[PDB]
Amino acid sequence: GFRKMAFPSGKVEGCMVQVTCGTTTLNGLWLDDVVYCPRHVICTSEDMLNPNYEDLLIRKSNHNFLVQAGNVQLRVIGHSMQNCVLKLKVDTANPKTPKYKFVRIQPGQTFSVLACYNGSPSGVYQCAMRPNFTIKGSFLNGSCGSVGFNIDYDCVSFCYMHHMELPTGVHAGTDLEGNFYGPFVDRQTAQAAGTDTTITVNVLAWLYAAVINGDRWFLNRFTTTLNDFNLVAMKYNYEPLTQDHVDILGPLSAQTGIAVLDMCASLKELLQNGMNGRTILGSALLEDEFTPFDVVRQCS
Amino acid sequence: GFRKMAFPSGKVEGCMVQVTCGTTTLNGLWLDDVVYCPRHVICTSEDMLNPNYEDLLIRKSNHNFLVQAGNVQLRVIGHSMQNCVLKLKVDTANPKTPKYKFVRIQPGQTFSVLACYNGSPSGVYQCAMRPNFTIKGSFLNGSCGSVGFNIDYDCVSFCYMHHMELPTGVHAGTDLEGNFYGPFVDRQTAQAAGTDTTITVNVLAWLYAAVINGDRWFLNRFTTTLNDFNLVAMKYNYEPLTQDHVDILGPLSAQTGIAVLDMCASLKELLQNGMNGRTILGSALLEDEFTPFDVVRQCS
Repeated sequence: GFRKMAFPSGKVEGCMVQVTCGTTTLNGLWLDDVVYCPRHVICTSEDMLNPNYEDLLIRKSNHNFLVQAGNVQLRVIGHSMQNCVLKLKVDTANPKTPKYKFVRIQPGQTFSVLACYNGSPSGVYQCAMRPNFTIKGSFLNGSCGSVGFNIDYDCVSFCYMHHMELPTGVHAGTDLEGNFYGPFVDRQTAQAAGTDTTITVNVLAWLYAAVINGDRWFLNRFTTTLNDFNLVAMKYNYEPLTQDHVDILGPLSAQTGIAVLDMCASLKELLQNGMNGRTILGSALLEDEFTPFDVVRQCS
Repeated sequence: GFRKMAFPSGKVEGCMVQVTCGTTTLNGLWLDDVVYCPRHVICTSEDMLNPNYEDLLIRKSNHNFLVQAGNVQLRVIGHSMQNCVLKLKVDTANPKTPKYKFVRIQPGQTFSVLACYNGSPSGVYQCAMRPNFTIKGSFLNGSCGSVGFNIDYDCVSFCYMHHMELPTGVHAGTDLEGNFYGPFVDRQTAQAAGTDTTITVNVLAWLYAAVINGDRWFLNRFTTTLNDFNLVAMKYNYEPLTQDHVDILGPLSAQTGIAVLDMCASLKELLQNGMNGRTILGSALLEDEFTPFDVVRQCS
């Protein structure tokens, strides 16, 4: 009904390379003359259990990193480690380097992931950073190093790089500076993610998208306050709604003629009574990976 | 849980242009020196009610078609009409023309749509041609001319071009030769699409993807025949399952150890009893826009 839309992947496709060290092959990000990759490419399957990356990196040479961009084989002329991201300096400046920034997103924000395997793009899809800093995406073997990004009018804002898949099936990664999102570490260990919650401001924006597209059955004639909505939202493991969230939902409220607190009263009834066998925008569940900015970008 | 994945849009991004004739602006496909666009760009809002395209095209000149590719303004040196697609011949060969084919897909098959507005790519998403030859996608004003495609190892198989949005909210289009999918015509009229049905072979492939990812609760210990499954599927408006569909599901059956007719018995119980408040791959509804080839491409 209202489809998840990913950013055009053209600017990022010309930056994906294949990085191999021993038996381990993953993906890398080829900005001007720097190939960014997860630092655990230097780790054997045994080393991942308790790696000492500083001692492991010293054991490594430039010739131990085989980098390939399509067919062109790139020659590493240096390697340095930012916190958990390896930086392999190459002889060749990427002639397809776009205008880019390195940003660290907040929990609840969305981004597009260019899933690639052994350096070649396979697909693109829209993600959302869960409140517990995990990603429910599709990452196979060979998927490590694939990056998440947003695009602002000519600029690619790189926001995420996939690093590990937790034993619970969820995925964890870092920003392009090597800092992990959440309490996770690049070590093959039992790591517990926090209690995940539903992004409340995203559900409200998705409900506004339903009203814009003619799906209006869930609108009611009860109202609520921000205080009393939250005490209901906390019971259903929904994130607390702030006045900042009410402010970001402003443009959608003016377009539909439905106050933000009026839509929250609609959401409160949906949480307490369910859907009663009906659907919203073709969905039987409440969707929470559409930010308010994602909705206004599609429903302009 | 198991995400819809769209093809990388890089090869198609370098072919999208903006075509304007009067007040009407839509998107065009710039292959070597040919800009493909819906022929109703020559129609005013009044002309769309009952257009005579042959008489309307004669009234038009080369200088009435303003084509823009980013900033470069392309000079039309000729216009010809394939059945419902306008072909504007330009002075400049597109230097970003990829290897491409023109294909006409079957109902139930999937493809990626590069949604663009006034010639500039805005997003990409995965579609499926409904059995009634409609598309439930996201097409705004300025969305006309955006193309659907698949990629086979270096080749872009263009399969669809958006033309109209029916009064019922669903979308209709043509192949790249100008032949409409379904009984629809490029005229602003009341047009009824057929009774839509669920793509049964796609639901079965999606159930195999659930088994591959550990979601196994729906597997049961009843069996069925292809004849007796269909007589249940016809009641729930599901497409009839053929032996060809059973053959395409072969690779997924061997990987999971579940016979195709065994999975159909699982689907029969889901149709008759429902989900009973549970989910499959994070979904409360049965998903039918994953072809068997889409599943094996993600679950390799």
